[PDB]
Amino acid sequence: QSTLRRAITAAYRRPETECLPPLVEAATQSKEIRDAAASTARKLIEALRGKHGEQFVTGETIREALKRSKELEEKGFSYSYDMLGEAATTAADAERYYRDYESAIHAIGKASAGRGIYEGPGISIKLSALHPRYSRAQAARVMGELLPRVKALALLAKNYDIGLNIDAEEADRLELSLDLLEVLCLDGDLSGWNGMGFVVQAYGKRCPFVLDFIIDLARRSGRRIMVRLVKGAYWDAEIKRAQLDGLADFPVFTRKIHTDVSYIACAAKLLAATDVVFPQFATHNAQTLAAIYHMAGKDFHVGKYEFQCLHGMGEPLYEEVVGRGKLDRPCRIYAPVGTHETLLAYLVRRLLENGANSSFVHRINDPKVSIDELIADPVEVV
Amino acid sequence: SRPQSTLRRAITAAYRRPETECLPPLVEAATQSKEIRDAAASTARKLIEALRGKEQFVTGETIREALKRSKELEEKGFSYSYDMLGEAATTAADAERYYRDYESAIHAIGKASAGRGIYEGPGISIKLSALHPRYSRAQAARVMGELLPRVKALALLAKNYDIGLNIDAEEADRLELSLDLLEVLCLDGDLSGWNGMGFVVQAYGKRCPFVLDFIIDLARRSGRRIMVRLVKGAYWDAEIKRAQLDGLADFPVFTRKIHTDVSYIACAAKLLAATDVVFPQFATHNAQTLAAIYHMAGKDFHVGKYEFQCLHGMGEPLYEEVVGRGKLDRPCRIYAPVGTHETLLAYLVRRLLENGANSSFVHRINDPKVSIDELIADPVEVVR
Ligand SMILES: Cc1cc2c(cc1C)N(CCC=O)c1c([nH]c(=O)[nH]c1=O)N2C[C@H](O)[C@H](O)[C@H](O)COP(=O)(O)OP(=O)(O)OC[C@H]1O[C@@H](n2cnc3c(N)ncnc32)[C@H](O)[C@@H]1O
Ligand SMILES: Cc1cc2c(cc1C)N(CCC=O)c1c([nH]c(=O)[nH]c1=O)N2C[C@H](O)[C@H](O)[C@H](O)COP(=O)(O)OP(=O)(O)OC[C@H]1O[C@@H](n2cnc3c(N)ncnc32)[C@H](O)[C@@H]1O
Repeated sequence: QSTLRRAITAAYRRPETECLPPLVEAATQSKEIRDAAASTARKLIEALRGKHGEQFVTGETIREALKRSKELEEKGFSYSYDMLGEAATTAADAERYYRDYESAIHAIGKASAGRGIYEGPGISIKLSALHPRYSRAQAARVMGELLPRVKALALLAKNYDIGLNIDAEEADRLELSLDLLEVLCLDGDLSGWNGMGFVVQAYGKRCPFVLDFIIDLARRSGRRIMVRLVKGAYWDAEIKRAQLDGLADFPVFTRKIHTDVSYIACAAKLLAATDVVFPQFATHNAQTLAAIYHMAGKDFHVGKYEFQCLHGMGEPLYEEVVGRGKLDRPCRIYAPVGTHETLLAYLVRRLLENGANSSFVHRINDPKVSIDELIADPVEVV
Repeated sequence: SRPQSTLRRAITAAYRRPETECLPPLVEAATQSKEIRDAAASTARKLIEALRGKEQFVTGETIREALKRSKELEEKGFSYSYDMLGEAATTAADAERYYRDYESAIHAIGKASAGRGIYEGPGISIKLSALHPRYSRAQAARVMGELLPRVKALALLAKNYDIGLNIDAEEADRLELSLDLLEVLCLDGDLSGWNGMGFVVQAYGKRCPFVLDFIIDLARRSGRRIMVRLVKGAYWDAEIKRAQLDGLADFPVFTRKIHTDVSYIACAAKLLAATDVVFPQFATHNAQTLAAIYHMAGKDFHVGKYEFQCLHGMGEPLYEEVVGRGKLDRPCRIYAPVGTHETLLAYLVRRLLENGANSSFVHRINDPKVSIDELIADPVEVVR
């Protein structure tokens, strides 16, 4: 319990109208940056509009996925591999997912061949795959059996010097996963390894306060935490859970423009802290990308920050970003690995993403949507 | 005793009966002779070899557009049931809006029907969750008393045009209320002389055969020939998750996919023996299921005896090998969603969970590791 942790708990269901003023202020950029980002975003979108579930899986096995990664790695992309599987319901399921993560780390770490955590591939895990009652069991007990398993995987990732990222899932599990992150970052057995990563979801009202906590945790622990900033994949489920809960105040925003403002405000916070964290800006939205690209300034080196995208979704955009003929910024591809069976839940989230009229990836193909609208700055519209 | 005490008690008794206890009667009723099994395998092989030979889910943004796009397949012998996309109304104004959409749709469908009747002409499908703002949460007394006048009014309009009006099936915990509503409507004298009322029953539910017993007996005492759409069920993943959260030791649906297949065939046998008082509507995209029912029904057929059904954008390739004199000479009604993205997502997700699952026929037909031998195998032989 600390002041920084208390700010997280207090924001859980803070009224949406009270959350926004600090985010609007933090997301307000200078005119020069807004004009430059509008220019870059227009160029990216004009390139995109000149362009156009097997498409979402990189390979059935990690051996297959590693082989298919060589082409894009020489173009300037990196990878984070996702062994598909989540929401384990039995001990045997959780055990199989653990062994899949373990064998993937060995294969990825050997494939990395000393490239390190920024140039080389990493892995992403879901805590719900590793505990059989993750969402339906008491938080303290879950962390007690979960911690040995995650620490063991982190130690393997440290052995090979690869990244290991904890994906973010439902809002009611943020606190648990955050407690696990702190324990690992203070664990002396993992010293000297900067590969521990953590996702934060900008559609959550707690997002800026989680980031404050993580930035301070990195500074005091000496671990350069990899922080993947996403908007959030579970919006429809969080709304439906909240409506059943009968609460007037949800843990997430209810207007897409509020999430957009929150993302930019949180990106500003992360870019001001690149000494102690490694920001990873996961988005397919060209306006969001352009804003962050200019927010970050003229100084860049590999390891300062990176972009990220999903396999099968982000390559048309990020082919206009990676490489010396483009923006010369790196992008890490999130790469699902597994069978069609384990793919289903991920596919459903991709459908809610790709099929929503509010999504950038749908609007880019919508004849009713002008380029002028696609490059609108969310602060100026909110 | 209470009215229909025995039949109603049998439904309640099955609600969460152990799965192993549910299956033996279903396996017996779903067992067919070797000769019929041989003929059905031949038909299913033909259908699949035809199939493996050769936005997509919405028929139009408005009912007028959807009706225009229906002419081509109706000329071939298909019929339609239109689904104005919308469900799980959260406000009272949302429910009134959905009501007015159904009302306007019935007028348009009824005009387009132009007197073709409930079997050859188009009909409509409704969801009760669209018509009450707290359908899943509110007490049954309140839900019934506000929903019943709305559904009666829509049924009266359907009667006035002589079109079908089907109540779709949703979550398992809504079955009891929807069935009580069906009974009150079938006994309502204001709807007399119209056989267009329809009702969906989900064969992945343990209650399915006992619900069918109740519906067949209701048809006998009401004088209505009830249209019964037999489906396997669209909410399987959600029911499993809900039952786990609810702390249940036994679920209201089957957990082995072939058990649902056996349940479906057993319930088709029950419906096919009652075509005097119900109109069976066999909704499936599975060519093995279709072939089994086609042969179970025997050689005598006329339009109005029974029909098949399929979803727009999923079933037309299969049923183009079924409709028509040169094929199987059996009709098929296409379920036709009408709307925009503001109501499409929830349908898409149920469709993706259907199309994306390793166990689904529509996925297995495209799976190189699944032989035609396995696709035509009778599931009843696997469990017998
Ligand atoms: C690119 C990426 C995304 C995600 C993950 C990694 C990478 C590299 N990651 C792992 C995969 C898990 O699904 C991850 C994600 N989400 C999450 O909660 N935890 C994780 O660990 N990833 C998905 C990500 O959150 C996001 O959904 C997508 O990238 C799309 O967002 P993007 O910035 O590309 O696109 P926009 O279209 O500008 O935004 C879409 C998002 O907007 C939000 N939304 C939509 N309607 C809203 C309303 N009415 N109110 C509030 N917010 C709304 C949603 O978040 C929507 O996704
Ligand atoms: C064709 C059709 C389908 C449905 C409806 C109308 C028509 C014309 N109808 C309205 C649309 C609603 O979404 C309807 C449906 N479902 C429902 O519960 N209520 C309704 O009012 N419709 C969908 C239908 O139930 C079904 O999902 C599909 O047609 C697919 O079934 P089909 O016979 O095509 O395919 P099969 O692949 O042989 O079987 C798939 C089904 O098997 C069940 N399943 C999946 N996993 C299972 C496990 N582990 N145990 C037990 N059962 C399992 C599911 O029912 C799955 O759909």
